[PDB]
Amino acid sequence: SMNPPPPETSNPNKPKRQTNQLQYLLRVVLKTLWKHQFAWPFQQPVDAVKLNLPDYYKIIKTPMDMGTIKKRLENNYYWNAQECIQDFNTMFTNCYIYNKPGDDIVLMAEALEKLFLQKINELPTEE
Ligand SMILES: CCN(CC)S(=O)(=O)c1ccc(OC)c(NC(=O)c2[nH]c(C)c3c2CCCCC3=O)c1
Ligand SMILES: [Ca+2]
Repeated sequence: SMNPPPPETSNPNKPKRQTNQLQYLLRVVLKTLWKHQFAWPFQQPVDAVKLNLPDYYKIIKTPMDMGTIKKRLENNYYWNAQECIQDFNTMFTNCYIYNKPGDDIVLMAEALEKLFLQKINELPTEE
């Protein structure tokens, strides 16, 4: 089976804005996780074809990854910070749905999620 198309990262019909919270999410939150030693399984959509995981997209119907989130921020796809935070949470939830305690990928996701929650707990004041 094929991979699904990756999540949209631009929508020509959606209004666009820059905010301090969106700057923080891209330049502080995403950057911190992107550079982390455990970022690499989360920097792009799960390629279930190259990895031969034909049940991945039978189980995961809302895929999300930091490469998509990065592009969404870079393309001003998000209007509200909460849209972006939701995507990070979907990414982690998917990992815990598909995988089991003790899996390496779960240890990696838990570490990244701890760092994510630390950085979003310092999200700047809304305008
Ligand atoms: C395709 C080649 N590369 C990718 C550019 S790769 O970086 O060489 C590479 C190599 C092996 C790999 O896994 C064994 C992964 N896997 C992953 O990225 C990955 N990410 C997640 C979130 C998951 C997985 C698969 C394990 C369980 C399902 C899951 O939850 C990558
Ligand atoms: Ca699980």
